[PDB]
This record gives sequence, structure tokens and C-alpha cells, in this order.
Amino acid sequence: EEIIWESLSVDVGSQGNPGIVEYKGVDTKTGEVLFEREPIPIGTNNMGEFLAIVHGLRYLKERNSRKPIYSDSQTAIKWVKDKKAKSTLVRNEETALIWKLVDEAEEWLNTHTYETPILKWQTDKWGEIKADYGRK
RNA sequence: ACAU
DNA sequence: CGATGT
Ligand SMILES: [K+]
Ligand SMILES: [K+]
Ligand SMILES: [K+]
Ligand SMILES: [Mg+2]
Ligand SMILES: [Mg+2]
Repeated sequence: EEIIWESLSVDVGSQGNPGIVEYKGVDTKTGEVLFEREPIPIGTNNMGEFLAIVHGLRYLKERNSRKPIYSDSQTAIKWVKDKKAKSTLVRNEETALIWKLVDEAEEWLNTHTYETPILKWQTDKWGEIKADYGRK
């Protein structure tokens, strides 16, 4: 329908999938970058999209903000709703860091509360989410 | 199929 | 063209 401009938008960026994963959150209205995660050497697109939403939840909660979060990831929105990131990525020494962060994000969700609406960014209608990395 |  | 996901 209408974009809710008073919101936080998040997105993953990667070099390969699986590959190097990062994410960022921006003010939907202004494009101001509000947070950026240091690149993680191996992860998946969906793991990064999940981490980005959870980081957004933590960021808004710390600031007493009731703004919604936009994500373009059907998968990550569902994983956050379920409090469970159902990634297929093998757990081995190479993937230990991303899996540690995902495990810690799930743990945060299981021990905290939030009312933040997590909304699907409608890329087909509105173009690329404002947190997009411009790499595609 | 749809969403990345 | 390849991959991650419901
Ligand atoms: K997109
Ligand atoms: K991109
Ligand atoms: K597929
Ligand atoms: Mg995305
Ligand atoms: Mg993007």
C-alpha cells in the first residue's frame, strides 16, 4: 500500500552466497546509515538478513523507539517471527562465527520482548529497499 | 511459484 | 549463470 516512511530499513550485502556477509540499517525517510555490521567471512544471505532484523530490534529497543522495521526477506521475517533461523549452512570451523552470531540472535529473541512491527518491503512496487548495497 |  | 530460503 503506502510506505511507512517513519521506519528503519535493513538489508544484507554479500560477496558470494555463501560468502562474506555484512548488513546495515538506514532511516527509511532520509537514507541516513544508522548501523553497519563488520563483514563476517562466511555466511548466507538469509543469515545476514536475519541478523540485520534482530540488530534492528535491539537498536530500536535500546532507543525506546516504536518505529517498524522493513526487510525485503520473506525468509528472515519468518525466522524472526519463529525465533528460529532455519539455515541449511553447514556448521563447521569456517562457519563458526556466523553461526555464533545467529545463535546469539536467537537467544536474544528468546529472552526479550518487543512490539516492533516487522514489515515486508514491497520491492516489486517500491523499488529496492533503502538499505540495499547497490551490488546487483 | 514466490521472496532474496 | 550460481546460491539461500518458504
Ligand atoms: K532486492
Ligand atoms: K545489492
Ligand atoms: K529455488
Ligand atoms: Mg535484502
Ligand atoms: Mg539488497
